[PDB]
Amino acid sequence: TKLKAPAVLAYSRKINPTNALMFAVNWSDRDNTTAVMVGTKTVAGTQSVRGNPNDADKGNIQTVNFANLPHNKNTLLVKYNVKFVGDVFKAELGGGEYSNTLQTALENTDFGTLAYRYVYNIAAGRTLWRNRVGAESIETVITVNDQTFTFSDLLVNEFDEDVDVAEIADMVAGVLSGEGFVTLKVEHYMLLGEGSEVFPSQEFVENSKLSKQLFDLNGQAAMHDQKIGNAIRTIDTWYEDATTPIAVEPYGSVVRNGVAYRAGNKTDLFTLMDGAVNGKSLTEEDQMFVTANLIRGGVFGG
Amino acid sequence: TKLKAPAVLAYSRKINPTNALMFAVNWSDRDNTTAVMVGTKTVAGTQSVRGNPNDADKGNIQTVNFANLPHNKNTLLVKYNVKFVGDVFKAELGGGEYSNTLQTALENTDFGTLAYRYVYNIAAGRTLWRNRVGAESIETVITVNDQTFTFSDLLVNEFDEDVDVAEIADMVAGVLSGEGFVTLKVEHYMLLGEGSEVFPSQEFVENSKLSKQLFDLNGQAAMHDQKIGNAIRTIDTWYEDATTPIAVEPYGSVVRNGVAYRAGNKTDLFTLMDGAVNGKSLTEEDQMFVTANLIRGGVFGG
DNA sequence: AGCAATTTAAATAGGGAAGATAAGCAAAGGGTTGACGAAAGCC
DNA sequence: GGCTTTCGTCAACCCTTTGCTTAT
Repeated sequence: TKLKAPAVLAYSRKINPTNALMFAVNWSDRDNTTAVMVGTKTVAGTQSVRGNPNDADKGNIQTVNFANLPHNKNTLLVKYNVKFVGDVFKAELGGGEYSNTLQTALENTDFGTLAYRYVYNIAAGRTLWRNRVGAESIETVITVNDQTFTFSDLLVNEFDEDVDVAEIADMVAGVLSGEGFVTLKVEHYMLLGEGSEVFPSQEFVENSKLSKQLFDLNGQAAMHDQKIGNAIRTIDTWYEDATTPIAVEPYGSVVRNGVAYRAGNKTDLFTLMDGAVNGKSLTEEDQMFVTANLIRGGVFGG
Repeated sequence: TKLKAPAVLAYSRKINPTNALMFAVNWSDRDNTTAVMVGTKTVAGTQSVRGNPNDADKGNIQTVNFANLPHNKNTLLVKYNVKFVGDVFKAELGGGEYSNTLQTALENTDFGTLAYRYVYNIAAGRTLWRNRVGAESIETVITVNDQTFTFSDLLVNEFDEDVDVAEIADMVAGVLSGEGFVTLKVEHYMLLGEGSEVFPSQEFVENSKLSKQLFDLNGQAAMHDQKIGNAIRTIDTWYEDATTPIAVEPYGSVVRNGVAYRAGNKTDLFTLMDGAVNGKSLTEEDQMFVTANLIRGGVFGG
């Protein structure tokens, strides 16, 4: 009794977004996709840090990788492909009598609600992040298996009920609960303005000669595959005292806020996984969380 | 109590101006816009260092970038779009406790007066800097949400009463004290003269083959987006011995003056924000300073 | 069908912001390489 | 009378993890 985790238990990605490519179009003609480019401005500023107050009367010179829309183009086009591969409960590391019993304990999970909020975040354009502020109207074109879907007025933090998101959901939930793959060809149009600053994912640079280093693909401004995939899995409204959706993590970690919303109150992924393999009746909002971390992937052993 | 600021606390800018362009028009016909082309002249000057009195018997040859009005056009047109986005009190980095008991510490702040001085600095033409001097009349055309506004004779230093910079500020203080965005599409007509010198923002150069590199956008003369945004925030008239408006900075620093007005005498932002969070009754003229800094953004941690 | 002039000077200064993190697993094999000396069939 | 094969005897660790100079 008391079935424990395998020492090496890990799961693969079942949501596989590509790197987003940032293009400039207009709101009328969306086919002449001018590619925005990361430029390098060197910016004079002020030294305002919380510790040093005697360094206040000095400037700081920080060269910054910047990405702006061209002044003749008023719409940012964010183009990426999201790949919803199947075989969620199968582990790429470990799994004997644990992954196979987690399969039989996560069999009756609401995958329709799980894959709905997975493609709602795609449809409502949560993957844009800072590209959403100041946008007049965000238009999202999704081209999955020669079917084009268009979304304009979707409120992001409230997962509302519309027909078209529930129609990409029933072809993704069939894969996530089954076997195969479904790829969505996402195209995000937002009317920011002429010359408005677009916001790619900044890169980690250790030493650097640049204060900002923006992600580039052949010099064109781009977003990380992990930044796009972060907002797609921002479906967790099932944590304790839930107000806003958070990204599914094994500890519900929001490191940008510095607070873990799933750790220390017996509601984290590992405790519910142990209860599921040991025989605890998982709640549906917790069963969805456990099978949503298996779609996120990660190492769940140790 | 003494709830400390988080190590990673940061707000984003809620004033997002595009990098300004520079066009050349006439005062009567304001629609035949040409592009102010940044040229490259080579001066022959004097070596006039404070030291080296043994010099200035030799020459000084430097090549600089110059942008001048065409001699058939007597009016410089400076075009940019200011984006006043909302959700000011929500921090991109950090959040919870310190940010949330500062959002509910800055809630009776006079947001009308803040947005009053914010759009009066886009109406008095303070975003033009050295393009202001020598102008006969600086006429500003601000078009927001399909109603244009014209301003021609506003005093730049005195925030005086005007009924049409207050109607714009009503659309801005309904955004800055809430959620959403608004976009002022600003045009700046100044009757400088025929063939006069316009003054774009100068780019920082490290290699420095040139001695003065003006900012260019595909050859067009241009001002930096952080330079236009620097003069929008020049609203701080509530420090010790206030004479002229400076930009709101966390220390009240003017790097071109070498002094910091708010730093040191217990009125800079960090020792005002900490007092507002901890429970000190903030004055109105310092509450607007703190939320003007939150509109400006920056790191406010550690 | 070669000829293209010389000197002279190339800017002084001020700024290059810090705060966070940098995973935990589990594996890492043995198989030959023995010389001296003493039973024990064997020329 | 050696002599040449094969079996029988006798054991027991503590390890360390790049420069040596460096061109007529």
